[PDB]
Amino acid sequence: ADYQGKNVVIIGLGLTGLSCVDFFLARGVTPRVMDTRMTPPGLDKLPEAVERHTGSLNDEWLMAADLIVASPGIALAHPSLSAAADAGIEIVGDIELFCREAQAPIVAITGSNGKSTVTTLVGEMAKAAGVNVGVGGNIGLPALMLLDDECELYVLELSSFQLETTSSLQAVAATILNVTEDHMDRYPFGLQQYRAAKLRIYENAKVCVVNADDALTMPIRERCVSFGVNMGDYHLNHGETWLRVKGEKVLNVKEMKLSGQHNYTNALAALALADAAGLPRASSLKALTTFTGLPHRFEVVLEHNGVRWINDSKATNVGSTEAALNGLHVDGTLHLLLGGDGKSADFSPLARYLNGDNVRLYCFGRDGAQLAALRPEVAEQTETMEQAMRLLAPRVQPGDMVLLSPACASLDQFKNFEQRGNEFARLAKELGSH
Ligand SMILES: N#Cc1ccc(COc2ccc3cc(S(=O)(=O)N[C@H](CCC(=O)O)C(=O)O)ccc3c2)c(F)c1
Repeated sequence: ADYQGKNVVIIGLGLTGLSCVDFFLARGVTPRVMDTRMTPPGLDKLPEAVERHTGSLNDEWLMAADLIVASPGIALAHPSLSAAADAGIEIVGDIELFCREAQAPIVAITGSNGKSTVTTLVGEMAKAAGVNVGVGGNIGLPALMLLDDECELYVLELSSFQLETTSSLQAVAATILNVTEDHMDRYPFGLQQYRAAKLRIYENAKVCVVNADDALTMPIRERCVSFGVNMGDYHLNHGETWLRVKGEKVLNVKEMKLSGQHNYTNALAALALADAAGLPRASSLKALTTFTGLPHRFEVVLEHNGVRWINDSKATNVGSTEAALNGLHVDGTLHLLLGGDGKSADFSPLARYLNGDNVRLYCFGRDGAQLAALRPEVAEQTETMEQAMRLLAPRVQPGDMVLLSPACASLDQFKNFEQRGNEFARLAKELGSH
């Protein structure tokens, strides 16, 4: 692609928007930037020569554009964007721009749960092979900050929103890890529309990797490689669990630092991707044994006085909290923090994990009331996570677990789930010691 001379408008600042701004400038193009927020993140970092419009979308700017670059945070269904599309104005996102420039194979990963873990795992596999890899996308660095002629492989986490605006990805290996209800605030045609967005990832992919246990990850119409628990090209053989490929044992999971069936299927998906990308097995399997987990993803931030305080702030949907609760061992009482922006999710599937005598709920943020409703008898509701932590802290006994696994976005009260996890860890440290 060639952008010289074009009228380019970027919709949405934050970090993604900023990376787009730099992309265009380096290429001799001064874009304009708009954001529906009066004061968006990154504004103070915007180059002074860049024209900006905040507090709404500017239709004069949109309808004048040769190219619109939409942040994943704005819906293509927004009436102004819909209008520009109707006019035949080209709309892309940061990932589209990256793909048109990228000169190394791309491993592309999406899914409702596990995508950041799998993305990071594949990155560590490439690093163990001595491959110069750039890892990011919807996790870590925005994709455009990774772009480098010296890069030998790219491993990108791609959200459903990023995928909606991308058409030029031809991944060496692509996966949808799973599809569970999420982002319903952005998909008014429901779960299948959300699935359709993720299914785009397989288009022109050299190898597709599907979850044998989730039919929604499969292309609607060679086959795909698959992973799964009891079935799959990559599967588990099971007081001991092994990773297997076509019936052959490849790793006893006692060698991994991650635990739980969820993380073992993540290991399988990552190995399938690594394999398809042509990475050596030895180094891929080595990476599985060294990887410690991501911050905010079922992270023990404090284990003190017989109490484990776990930061699972990255659980921003129901399937993610289910993953934390399913098979969870707690010696005494589970003090479970739920809340924030539920994105119109149905929280009911959580109820079956919440029976019996040793569960307490502390529900906060926008949808705290809806979460308390799961089992009002063991539930407290507060406005903030800090209030819930101060409420629960005195009730904590040796043997208890305090788990932030909110099943919601943090965006009603926090900058992002990382700020939420960091605040929880701060409070855990204060409240979990005498
Ligand atoms: N123009 C314009 C914009 C752009 C962005 C925003 C607000 O930013 C948002 C909203 C929602 C949203 C959702 C996502 S996401 O769906 O990919 N990830 C969130 C992460 C939530 C969290 O960090 O807690 C999720 O999974 O719910 C990423 C960025 C996001 C940015 C505007 F107002 C106006």
